Amino acid sequence: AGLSVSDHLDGQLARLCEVAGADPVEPRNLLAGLLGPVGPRPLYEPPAWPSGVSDDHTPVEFSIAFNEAEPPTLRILGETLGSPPGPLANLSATRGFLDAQARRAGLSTSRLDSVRDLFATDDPQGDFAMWCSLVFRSSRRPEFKVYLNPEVKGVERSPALVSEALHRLGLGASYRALLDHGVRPGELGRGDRLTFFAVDLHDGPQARVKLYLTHHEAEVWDVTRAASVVDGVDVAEIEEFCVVAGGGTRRFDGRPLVGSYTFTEGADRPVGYSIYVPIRSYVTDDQEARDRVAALLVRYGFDTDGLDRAIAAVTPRPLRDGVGLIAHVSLRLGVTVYLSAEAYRVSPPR
Ligand SMILES: N[C@@H](Cc1c[nH]c2ccccc12)C(=O)O
Repeated sequence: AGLSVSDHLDGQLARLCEVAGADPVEPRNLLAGLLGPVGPRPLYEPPAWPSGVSDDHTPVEFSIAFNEAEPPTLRILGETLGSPPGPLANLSATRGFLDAQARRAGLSTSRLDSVRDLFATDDPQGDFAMWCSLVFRSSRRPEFKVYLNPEVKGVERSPALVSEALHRLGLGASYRALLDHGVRPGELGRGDRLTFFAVDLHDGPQARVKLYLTHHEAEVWDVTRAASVVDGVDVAEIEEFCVVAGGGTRRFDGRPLVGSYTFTEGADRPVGYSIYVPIRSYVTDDQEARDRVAALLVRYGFDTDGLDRAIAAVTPRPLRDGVGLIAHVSLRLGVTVYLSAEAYRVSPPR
């Protein structure tokens, strides 16, 4: 037959697993589950639905996280499209996949369950309600993360939705620090958007949430001021990261900078921060993006062999021949590289 989406993505994952030394059986089984009805869909058919997961609407994005003294972590972000694809049908299918995997792995989901009704709506707003992250490592069983849309009941309701969800979980003080002292003056739900509310599927020993903010048309000065509410972050290091990844850009007026905040029990400041540069918006092509990411990995004492092998695993195409393979690069206070499936489109060089 013609190639399917599964044919393309399953091959990418199999090769990425070898690069990371992760066992491929369970990851490839989980990707097939996550794809649902998209898996068998021919590549020569247009996307089943305009998924926001990736620019070409492939409903999956790969990433490789380089960790100080630990083998790289491979992750898949994506969603399961519904039977007639659509916002509510996609939520049902994605939650169906996750709930089946919770049951299979014997996970407790009481923390996630405790906030379900705050996100639940018959008329979900925006291009998703729930995404899935699958997390793979050498010598660990896969981990599941759930990405909820804070704007699912509309952008206006997002701050109150997040406030009430964090209060229920026994969090809220670090979040209060971010809303009162970490958001650009007069920009909440405007320039500063609540983009993801991310939790482990499995109840951990303590409540933990990763909140992602999108900083529209933002100065690095303002994004690092937002970051400065986090314990022990170096604003200089974040700016250095942004200068290298952005090629000298100070105003990210293309695709926006994104920050994530890790909220934990008993803390009044976030305990973790990541900056996500959408590097595809600030380069001519993937050769230039690869060169910038390699410079960042070298500065951090990482091996560029892992990066080049992960790139080659995803696609053999000349890096000069397009842009957006390297979709994002992020600094965690290690370095994470986000690699596009390009199942539908290779964005041309710019
Ligand atoms: N493709 C979307 C969602 C997304 C995928 N990977 C991401 C990493 C960080 C932030 C957002 C994303 C975007 O670029 O916005």
